[PDB]
Amino acid sequence: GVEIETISPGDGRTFPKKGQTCVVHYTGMLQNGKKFDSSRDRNKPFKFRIGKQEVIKGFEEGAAQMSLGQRAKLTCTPDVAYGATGHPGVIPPNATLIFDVELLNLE
Repeated sequence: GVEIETISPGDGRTFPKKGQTCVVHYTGMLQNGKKFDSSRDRNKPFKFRIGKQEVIKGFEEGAAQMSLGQRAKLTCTPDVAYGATGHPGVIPPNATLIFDVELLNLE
């Protein structure tokens, strides 16, 4: 499943809850070698609810186990990611994901 590595630690207490609006900068990279997307690059913070499933399952569960103000690496396995078909046109077949997550503020 999901495999968190801490980059820099946060508060170490206030995790995301049911119904909370997570506010996050990010940059998404494929299995070894190259990046595919970035929220920082586009000049706008990204907003997603936990529990209501507005995003992919690995992004929703890795974020929830992280702390407020934490920077961390999410090495999510393909079964909890886009996987065998992948996202048509966008995300290729058989791909372990690597996320550069930074939890700005819970709301």
